[PDB]
Amino acid sequence: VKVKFKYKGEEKEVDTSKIKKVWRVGKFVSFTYDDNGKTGRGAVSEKDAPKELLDMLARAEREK
DNA sequence: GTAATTAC
DNA sequence: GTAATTAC
Repeated sequence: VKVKFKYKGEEKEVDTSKIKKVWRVGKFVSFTYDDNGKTGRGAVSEKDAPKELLDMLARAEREK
């Protein structure tokens, strides 16, 4: 499942297998991901987030 | 400005 | 400490 989003004006697609930290900010979901040698950042509205990303969020919230 | 949390 | 992210 690819999460599609624009960040710093750049269009990106990221496989969920590369997504790491996921958290909730207001009505959007923010996350980090492995971006070949560096850790990237991205965010999408909760209403546009794919189910798998929402489940990663649920799991990260329980970890606390 | 705040909301969470980060890379820079 | 800034800029980034969607909404309020």
